[PDB]
Amino acid sequence: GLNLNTPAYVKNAKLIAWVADMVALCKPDTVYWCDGSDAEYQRLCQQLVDAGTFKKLNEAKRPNSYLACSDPSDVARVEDRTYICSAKEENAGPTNNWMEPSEMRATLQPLFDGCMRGRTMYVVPFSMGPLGSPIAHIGIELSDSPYVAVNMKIMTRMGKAVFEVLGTEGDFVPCVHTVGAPLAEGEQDVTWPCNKTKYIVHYPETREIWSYGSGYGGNALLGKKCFALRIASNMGRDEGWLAEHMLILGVTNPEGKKYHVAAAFPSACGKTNFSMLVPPAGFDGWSVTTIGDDIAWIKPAADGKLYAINPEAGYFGVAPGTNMLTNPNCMLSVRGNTIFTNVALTDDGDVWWEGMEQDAPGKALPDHLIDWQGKDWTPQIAKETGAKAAHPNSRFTVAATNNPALDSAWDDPKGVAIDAFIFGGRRSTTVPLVTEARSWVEGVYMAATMGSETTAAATGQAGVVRRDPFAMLPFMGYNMSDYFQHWLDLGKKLAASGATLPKIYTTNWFRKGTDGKFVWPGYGENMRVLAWMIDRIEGKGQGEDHVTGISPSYEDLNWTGLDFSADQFNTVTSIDKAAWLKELELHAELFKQLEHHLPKELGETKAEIERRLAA
Ligand SMILES: O=C(O)C(=O)CS(=O)(=O)O
Ligand SMILES: [Mn+2]
Repeated sequence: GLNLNTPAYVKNAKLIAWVADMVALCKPDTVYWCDGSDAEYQRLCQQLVDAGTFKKLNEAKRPNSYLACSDPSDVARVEDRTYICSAKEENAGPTNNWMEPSEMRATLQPLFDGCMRGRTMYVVPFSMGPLGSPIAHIGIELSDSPYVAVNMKIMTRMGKAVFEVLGTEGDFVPCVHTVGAPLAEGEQDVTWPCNKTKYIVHYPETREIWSYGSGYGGNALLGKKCFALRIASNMGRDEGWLAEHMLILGVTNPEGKKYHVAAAFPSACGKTNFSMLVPPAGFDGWSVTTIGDDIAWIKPAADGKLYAINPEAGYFGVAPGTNMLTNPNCMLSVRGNTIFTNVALTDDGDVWWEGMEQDAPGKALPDHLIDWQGKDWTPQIAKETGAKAAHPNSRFTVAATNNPALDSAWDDPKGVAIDAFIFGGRRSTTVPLVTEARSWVEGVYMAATMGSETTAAATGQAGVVRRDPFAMLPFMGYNMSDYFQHWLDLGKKLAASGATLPKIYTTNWFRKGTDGKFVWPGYGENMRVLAWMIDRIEGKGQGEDHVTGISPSYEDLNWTGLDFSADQFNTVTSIDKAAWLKELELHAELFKQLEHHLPKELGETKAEIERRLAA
């Protein structure tokens, strides 16, 4: 077979055999094993510069940073091309796209046969979770994209140290990726190779992941969504733990007590902002620290507590909207050593995106930019056509250790105990600012039934309300109704210890007024809601019983430093009977679709809410 160039530190016979089999199938010109060093990163970045995929940014303005721009067909996740190919269709469920595995294997084999002709196969070894810790799991991604290799170096623990952990017999998650654009001898490549035809396929029984045609984000960085959510949710369902689309933060009040909170918001609905929240005026003595902004692996312990870890090593965050008001910790994080994707280029070799003008003199747009499609951009063009200099799904990739607010336990494999869960969709109407569930079952209900308006994080029409249970609609690895039962069963195990269960909240930062603008100021002001949750955790916070749960009164929040009247508070906390009667009918349609294995407790909770609305 082809010379694999297998390094001497690879002692795993089964792994080498697997690579040999994949090289026989994909037929790359050469094979390169990524060792994960900083020196290699710089070499691969310089290689990307030569290919035109990367532009190096001005070293004086943005040290050791690069900008990539993608093909306009390859800018986001493609949910319609993402499949869970379980042996039985009922174990994919109605929220997933399924195909008989042998039938998908016959569909993909011609696509991957020779997919890497004219290209290099990069072997990308990685650990999700701290290296060699009891909770970590190892993957190997074979890819023909050097863009994948360098982004994986930031987002995971990548490289030769993985093989010390694997040893001769360790198991691993097998991942194969190709941009699906094989090159003929002497053929000129493009700056962003991709294919109009795309598949992102998961075989849960074998833990296999196959990705074809996209080089972008969660389609191609296979440790992040494919492994650490879709495959990991199957593993945790069988082994007693959870893999969740949740940030994890720590918060310390002036008396020095520290709590931790996990929040599930859908894609591009404020996780990165909340996980790095800076307390505003009126909260002297409070501090917020980040454990993670996207993925949480959680399991119960004998002491009755729920322990969470962040399995990633960096941030892959939405760029537009980031500035010193909305997320200063993130602004400081991306001062250097960052990869930017699909943002705009300034005349001085820096980057720009919509929202940055809030920090500019006169809050004014730049005079001239090159947009993410390479076209000239000016404020006049933006005024007359609304052209976006940065694509709405543009991204920064940056190490977690760049974050000034990073928690000291961010990479502690013992985890942090979770004192409260938060669920929240992007809802222009109906859902109030914050509600505490009356019981664990009612909390699971609120998580199961949450809705959210679609965003640019996946292709398709943005701004449409859809059901997104637990913010896991694009990421649940098995039948969504069985997952609801898993959460119910987890609560029973915790309660049997005698412990008090974590509280569950529903939030909504995104109610709109008649002009389409947000009625709640949000961002740093979200601390005022978080501090009520802390009060409630301590047993010191008051609240009123409403239809959907317990909500604070105006006098229960701290308004020092914010001019927000009791009338504006009533607007974002009033439970509107008609809006909720309509909302509960949309829950019934969900329950009809998820009828198979749907826990009876959800129907019972719905009937109790229906009674409270008709009272
Ligand atoms: O869309 C999301 O939820 C993300 O975190 C971005 S991606 O990794 O899916 O590209
Ligand atoms: Mn995400």
